[PDB]
Amino acid sequence: SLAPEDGSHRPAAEPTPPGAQPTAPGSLKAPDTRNEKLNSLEDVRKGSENYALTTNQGVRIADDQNSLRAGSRGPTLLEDFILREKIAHFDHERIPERIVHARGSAAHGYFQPYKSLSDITKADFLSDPNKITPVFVRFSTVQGGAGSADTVRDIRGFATKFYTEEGIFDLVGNNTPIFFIQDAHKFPDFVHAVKPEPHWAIPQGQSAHDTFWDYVSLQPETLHNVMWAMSDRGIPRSYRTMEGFGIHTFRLINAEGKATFVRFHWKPLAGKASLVWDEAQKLTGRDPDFHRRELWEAIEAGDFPEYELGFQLIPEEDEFKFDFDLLDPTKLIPEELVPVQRVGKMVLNRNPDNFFAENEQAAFHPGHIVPGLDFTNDPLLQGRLYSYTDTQISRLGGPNFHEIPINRPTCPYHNFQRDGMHRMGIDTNPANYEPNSINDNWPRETPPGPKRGGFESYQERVEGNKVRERSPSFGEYYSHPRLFWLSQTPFEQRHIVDGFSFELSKVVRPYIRERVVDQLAHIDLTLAQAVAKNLGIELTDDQLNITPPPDVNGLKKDPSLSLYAIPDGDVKGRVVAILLNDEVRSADLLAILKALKAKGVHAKLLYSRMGEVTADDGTVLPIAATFAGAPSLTVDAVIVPCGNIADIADNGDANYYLMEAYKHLKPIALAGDARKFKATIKIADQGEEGIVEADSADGSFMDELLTLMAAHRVWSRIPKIDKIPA
Amino acid sequence: SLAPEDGSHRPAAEPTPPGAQPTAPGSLKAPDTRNEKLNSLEDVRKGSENYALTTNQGVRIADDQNSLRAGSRGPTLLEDFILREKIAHFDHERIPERIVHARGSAAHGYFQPYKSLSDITKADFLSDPNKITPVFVRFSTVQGGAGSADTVRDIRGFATKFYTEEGIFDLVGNNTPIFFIQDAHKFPDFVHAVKPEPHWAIPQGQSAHDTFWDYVSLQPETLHNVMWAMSDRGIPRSYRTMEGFGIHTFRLINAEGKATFVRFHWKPLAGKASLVWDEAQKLTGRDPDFHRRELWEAIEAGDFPEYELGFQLIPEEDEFKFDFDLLDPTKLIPEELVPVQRVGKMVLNRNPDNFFAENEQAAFHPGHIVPGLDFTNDPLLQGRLYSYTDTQISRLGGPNFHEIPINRPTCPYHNFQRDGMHRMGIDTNPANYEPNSINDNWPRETPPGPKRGGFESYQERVEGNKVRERSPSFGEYYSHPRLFWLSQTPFEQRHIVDGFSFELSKVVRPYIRERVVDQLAHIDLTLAQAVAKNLGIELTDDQLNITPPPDVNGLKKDPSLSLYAIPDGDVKGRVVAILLNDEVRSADLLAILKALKAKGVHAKLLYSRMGEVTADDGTVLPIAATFAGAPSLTVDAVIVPCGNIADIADNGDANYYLMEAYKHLKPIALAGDARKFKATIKIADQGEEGIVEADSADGSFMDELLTLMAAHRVWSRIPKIDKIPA
Amino acid sequence: SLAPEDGSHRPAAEPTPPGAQPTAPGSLKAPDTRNEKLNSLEDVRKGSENYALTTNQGVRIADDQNSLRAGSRGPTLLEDFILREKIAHFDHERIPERIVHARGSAAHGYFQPYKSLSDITKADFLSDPNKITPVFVRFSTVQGGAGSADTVRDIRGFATKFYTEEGIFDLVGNNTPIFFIQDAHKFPDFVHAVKPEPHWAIPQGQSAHDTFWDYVSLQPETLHNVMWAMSDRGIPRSYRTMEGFGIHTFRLINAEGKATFVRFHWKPLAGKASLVWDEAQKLTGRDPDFHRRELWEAIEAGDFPEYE
Amino acid sequence: ISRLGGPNFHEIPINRPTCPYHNFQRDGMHRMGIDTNPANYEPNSINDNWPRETPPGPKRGGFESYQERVEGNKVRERSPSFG
Ligand code: HEM
Ligand code: HEM
Ligand code: HEM
Repeated sequence: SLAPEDGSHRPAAEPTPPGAQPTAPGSLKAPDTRNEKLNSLEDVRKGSENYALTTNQGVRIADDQNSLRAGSRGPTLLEDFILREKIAHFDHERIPERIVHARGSAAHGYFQPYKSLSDITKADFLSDPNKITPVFVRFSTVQGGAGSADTVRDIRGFATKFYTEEGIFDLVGNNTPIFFIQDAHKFPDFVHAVKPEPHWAIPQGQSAHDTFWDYVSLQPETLHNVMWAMSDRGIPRSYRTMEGFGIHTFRLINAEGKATFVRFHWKPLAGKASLVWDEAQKLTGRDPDFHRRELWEAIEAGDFPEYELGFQLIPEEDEFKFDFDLLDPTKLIPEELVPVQRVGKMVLNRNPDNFFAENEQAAFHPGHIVPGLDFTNDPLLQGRLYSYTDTQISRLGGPNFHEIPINRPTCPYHNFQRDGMHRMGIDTNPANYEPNSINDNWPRETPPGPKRGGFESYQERVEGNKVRERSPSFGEYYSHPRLFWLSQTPFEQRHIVDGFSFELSKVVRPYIRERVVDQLAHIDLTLAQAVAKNLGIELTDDQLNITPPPDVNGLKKDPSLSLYAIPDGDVKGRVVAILLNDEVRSADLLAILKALKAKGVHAKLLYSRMGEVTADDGTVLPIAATFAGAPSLTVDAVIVPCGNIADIADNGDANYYLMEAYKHLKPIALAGDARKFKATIKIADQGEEGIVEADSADGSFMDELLTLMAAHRVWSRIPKIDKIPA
Repeated sequence: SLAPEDGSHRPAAEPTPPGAQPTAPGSLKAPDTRNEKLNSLEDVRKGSENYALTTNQGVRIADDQNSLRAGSRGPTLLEDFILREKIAHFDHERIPERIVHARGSAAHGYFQPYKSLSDITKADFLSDPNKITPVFVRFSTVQGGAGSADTVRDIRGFATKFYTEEGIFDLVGNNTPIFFIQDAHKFPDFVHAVKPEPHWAIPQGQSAHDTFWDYVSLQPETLHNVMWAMSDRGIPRSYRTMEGFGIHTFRLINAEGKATFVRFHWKPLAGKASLVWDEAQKLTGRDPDFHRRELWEAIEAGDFPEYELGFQLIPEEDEFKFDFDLLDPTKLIPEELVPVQRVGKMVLNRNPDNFFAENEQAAFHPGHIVPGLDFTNDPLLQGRLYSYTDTQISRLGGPNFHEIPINRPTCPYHNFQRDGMHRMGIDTNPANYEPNSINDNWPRETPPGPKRGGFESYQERVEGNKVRERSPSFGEYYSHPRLFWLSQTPFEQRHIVDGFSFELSKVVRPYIRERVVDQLAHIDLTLAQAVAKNLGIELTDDQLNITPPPDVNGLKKDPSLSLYAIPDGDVKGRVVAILLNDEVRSADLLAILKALKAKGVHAKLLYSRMGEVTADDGTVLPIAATFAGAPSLTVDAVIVPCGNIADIADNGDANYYLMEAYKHLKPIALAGDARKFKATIKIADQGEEGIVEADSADGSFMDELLTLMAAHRVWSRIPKIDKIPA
Repeated sequence: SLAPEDGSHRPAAEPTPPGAQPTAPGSLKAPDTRNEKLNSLEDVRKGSENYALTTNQGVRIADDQNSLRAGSRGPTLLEDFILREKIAHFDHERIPERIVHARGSAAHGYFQPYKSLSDITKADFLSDPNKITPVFVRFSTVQGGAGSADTVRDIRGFATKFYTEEGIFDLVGNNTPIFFIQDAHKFPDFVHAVKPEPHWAIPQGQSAHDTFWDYVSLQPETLHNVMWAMSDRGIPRSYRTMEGFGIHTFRLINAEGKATFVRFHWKPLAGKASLVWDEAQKLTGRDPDFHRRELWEAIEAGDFPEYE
Repeated sequence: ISRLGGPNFHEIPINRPTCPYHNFQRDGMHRMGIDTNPANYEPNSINDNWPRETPPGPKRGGFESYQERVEGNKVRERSPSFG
């Protein structure tokens, strides 16, 4: 026995707040959390306690510390079959990462609709409010490798596998409502442009390099999703606090055969929230696993990620009623024109057991639809349908990837396909072809119908010649970027200007910067001028005279495009740092922890060393991390309770911790003699909105802090932060 | 419904003789047959009846006859995900075949020992006569591809996977007691020499070409196994009528630590039986699947392949008591010197359900041993230990090939190995390393002991310098080929000579045939001269004067080396052709069938067309095949009953049937006017040994025939067959 | 005419200091720097300028901007073999990364001995001071993926392929003179313990987690290389300013058959230098490619990495 | 791609074109060709957009599909003319 006698090696199998217990595989942390898919994986879960160590052939091993050798200082012998199996398996551990979205984090959960949608769709998972569909969801960045950092500036993926009773449906979306390009033929060009450059394989996780901006300057259709990327949408706080979108128009098909166009939305019930760029960039260094960690720890705490599925629905007869093409995936459908109808709720409530087996090997593909859905001719969706099956057979080693446990349907699947590498299913059917008489033609085709029917495509009319040509209706590139720009708050605009300015400053060939600023002048002259000033570029008179693009169907703005213009804050699952001293005022700590607990906000107790400190009343406080070990970047607000403030008053790291949190617009709360830290961040005696201060930490102090936290950041401080050296 | 109304599409789920029903997947044919391994596969067996046809994602298919197109004469659309999945799976069905032994045929069964062998081995599967161990056995040729023919001249593999309670043990043997080469380093050279030549990839399934005999002529260590391959051992009648051998000396280790050297044997309880060359060669054309078919039909009829495991046991202190090295795999241990001790019985009693999932994907490797067994320094075994794991991860797609269902142990297996392509097991252990405290060090090592202990290698002494050198004790190449030659009957020796003469005739470079005749002259002069005569080569005076090699430990023959010197016939499961006419005498047929039934001998009723014929007394006789359709090659004897003989007397195919059977030494029985056929095979009026004849088919006509079948072939006919034009 | 008319898109083919010009493929930046290995690769180098765009089967492409569809707003057709080949190649670009040392940066160069070592070794590449051996060198971290950060705290790999006249010799070393473990049987245990933990796959590029220190606390043989990793050896300023070591004792064999034990070293002629931890950890965020970049730009500037 | 080990099967010597072939496709298992293009995407400025598209024409032109007229609904249906 190498475990400690006290049992402290094993985390409690109950919900616990971040940092309170070591994290664990999902089935051991939350063994009572079940759904049909989770249960179905029991055939392949493998335990360990009380079992002997063996080879993969079942032979017990006596000595797992040594190779077999001729004498104990002799050569290793070829007959050591136990060493060679162990080292061969290790030698073959890695598989290819995904070509894009290689970096991602996943969890299990469940979905149910609010009401039956049978009037618009015959899909079975949308038919009954009390029929629950398991899901597995992977969130991702796009450009970086599987070992890249989480809080980069990038688009994020949001892929949901729904294990329905009529097949797997994969809704493979991103966190912005449009993509960069119009036709899948260009996907390798765009991805190669954004990815590390091919001579030296730099930069990882960043679009701030010449080839990406070269492509953008030469392909104005990219500008819309570039605007989203350069805004704070490119730097979410958490995968719990971003939107999701399917991007393409799809179809819903009901039992009477009617097609309705649909775009898919996920609304985060925790609200929309993003980092600021200096925080995000520094956090890729202090904790490159911040989003993976925060997601796993939110589910271990019971702060399950919840999202509302929503549909924008457009009747068939209204296909051409907008000033943009519904099938153009560089155009969004403004919610002021077509509202999102609430459809159902998805809750992620258990982490996987083994990241490689369940997350790395999962395969999501947007051609996996079910009866009641269909595609459209969007030319980027069309080409996606070829790529996901093709790449998943390369990455997962052959055509039986649907038999890898995470990807298996929970509903029946039977057909005449056979063989392939690592075939697990042993078919007993005498026939491997149809039509057959020798098995009375089973398994059999099923006619389409209202429920449980075979799939039939909606009989869309196709009229045209065989052409490689872009629809002229797709040839407008600046109106949607402008609508997005005008819908942002002033601080969000400033952050967009700063994102383009920072990125193009890293473009070494100056003419590319100039060409991008010329594109920006076709969107908005105020944006283009503000970027140009930061680049040392002066717009020409012709640039100053470019006519702005038209409004989008009369809209001058749509506030649903902003992260912050409409309040939607939720503090449950956020975290505060509490900076301890060696004689903390216990009464402050009581009041602080009670008010945080009432709102579901977690706390991390920090100090200048690890171990414990004792409060004024004898209470022994364990320290979660040092001020340098868990920087302000990792929390949403900072509280300094009273005590022996002289202990930490001259500590550089405690002072910096407040300066960094202040620069990054976080609420700060100072009780009693902790108000002496007002001098590090230059707060006048009268106080400042976003700094909470009082003689002690009481009801009123904590309510004011929590109100600031519900607004996420203190935007009004922005003019005060350029002078702080942090 | 496409099945016929009378149900005649479905084979009866009970034992039936070959030809009486269509063959079927083993769990449908014999649902009541079970063992622990067959039970454990049930979780991956897939049915078919009454299920809908789906994609692999579980979506029901409505039209499995057509691609999606724009108009019914239009182009196929990329959005047809059901076509693309079905075609992608088909496109990736094949996996690499095995480098050697690619052609092979397998079945499930069980093994039990006759008594506990605990005094000599602590192997669990040999510890208790009530302990039943499931097996899976694959028999194979060596040189040809998976789609080559079965009845070629080649060595045969005989590989047994024992699913024990202490691990998988794979006994990976062949049907001769030695191999061609001494050191594994030469295996690619020898296999490249026997395989199809590299410019043009000819010939398939044949050693009769220049490179093979070039190698043989230059590597006299090969001559021992070459003698076996050129004997009728190279052309077995069935996998059920051949011996098996582990070849190498291995060790048994008992609970007290004592090592005993062992060589493994399988004794066919159906007896030893081979074809003759002209019959085998022609049968590769008439039925290239003959041995696969015979094995599967024997198991469907209940003629289960049975084999007795036996051990030759040599004490450690007798290592050097022989004229040859125990560790040299080109030497056999004569049974006259060290008897085979009977160990237990293996019965093969169920066919697979799916050939590719269970046969093609099975992986046997001789390094898979269990506590109670160990290796020796045989330098061909030593290098095998590297090859099998290496090649199986290449062929089966990654390091998780033990999770393919046929390969999985039935006993527990738990370790710290993770990931790899196709990973099925989902580990819940918090640790993936040891030593660990975080899971209290589980799964844990187990010390060696008398049962259920960890594996520990026997502490053999090693002393010598690091050298690439053959042991001088291995440098004797001719004594064991001579012992084999002298142990054969005179007709077995004729067929050896004819095997070398035919194969060397197909070597285009004459000097290679001369060099191989020179090697034969070092084994035995009568052999050498008889082959030389057939090649037009004259021995030199010096060749006529080479001194024969020494006897082996005083032996000038060992009759256990001969197929036929000691009768071990068994007629059960053999087959007779019955040549019908349009008015058969029914009393003849009743007697024939009743006597054959009583000895478990099958029959096939042949005619000049399919359908039925009617007997003298009105009995309707169903025809199994035409004369041309089921040639004499495929049966053990031929019976022609009386009746309207004029119906078939001038039928070329019926006369030819008897001439082929006659040439190949098969018993032939002629009743009543069927005696007219004596003229086509030139039999005298007074008869000859091997031709049974009488006014009717009984009293003793069937006993006489069945006695001839017990002796397999009519060797005394040999001098008569050269005159027959067949 | 997408290039600027002033030609400022193309870097000068002469040594230039970091940042002065866009970086480029070696054969375009320094066409006149040659060695026998670099010359032998000319058979497979592919240019681009002035050539038509083609499929991999050599068919010229007319419109690389659009898929073939029935009507310009219609469905994409299966017959579009140009789109299918281009997206099939893209779909299969990635190969598995190295199980360890997945993150690395490499360059070409050459080796010459100072004098003949025929007295102690018959290795042909050490037999003559005028015999130049081309090399290719890869420097690496150990634990993180290929897309992890360069200035982590970790051991570094220093692998040199010598293309000799009597065969390839690979000297596969690290930047500290010992390893963490004694017997290869334990290498999957130790690597599993330092790698991201298996439930959640955290942390990347760091040994600062429970399983690593669990293994170290139970296997005191690891403490010597742990000391080196916790020192500033674990955070080099550049691959140019660290030492290299083969770690193991090997043998040299001379023509007379005498064996001498040897351990191999590389001394950085630019000196030894390391970062400090707060700087290295921050730099993993501000520039995760800092060591790859610095090596590439040192070579483009003429500040060639040299090692003895 | 399954049978020959990856997407560079056209680099296996028997399958190589004898005419020029140049494009922006990169990587894949057993990649033989070492591309020197600064660009691996188009449109690009950094290599003056090379290698470049070629319009269709009477000789040495790029490939353009014959502009067949397609009219019909999306159906899984066999032409009656094939019955
Ligand atoms: C609306 C535009 C797109 C969206 C929203 C989208 C979204 C995503 C997401 C979220 C993933 C990762 C799924 C996971 O977590 O495993 C992914 C993977 C992938 N995507 Fe897309 N993508 C789009 C366009 C495309 C295009 C145009 C292509 C190629 C024609 C493409 C090819 C791929 C490939 C090859 C993968 C890797 C899939 C795997 O290995 O399993 N994507 N995409
Ligand atoms: C006593 C000498 C040998 C015996 C009795 C023997 C027997 C066998 C048999 C029976 C199989 C087929 C197993 C099955 O049915 O799947 C086989 C496969 C094979 N043998 Fe051996 N063999 C011998 C020597 C060697 C040597 C010396 C090497 C290489 C060092 C070797 C390499 C292989 C390879 C690579 C396979 C294919 C295995 C697979 O793909 O799963 N064999 N051998
Ligand atoms: C002195 C101890 C060791 C040193 C100095 C060392 C050094 C290295 C270096 C420098 C690399 C990267 C080569 C490159 O740049 O591609 C490498 C890769 C590797 N090492 Fe070692 N290593 C050590 C021990 C081990 C052990 C004990 C094993 C396994 C028994 C091992 C297995 C590997 C593997 C599997 C790779 C990836 C190779 C590839 O994919 O090409 N290493 N090691």
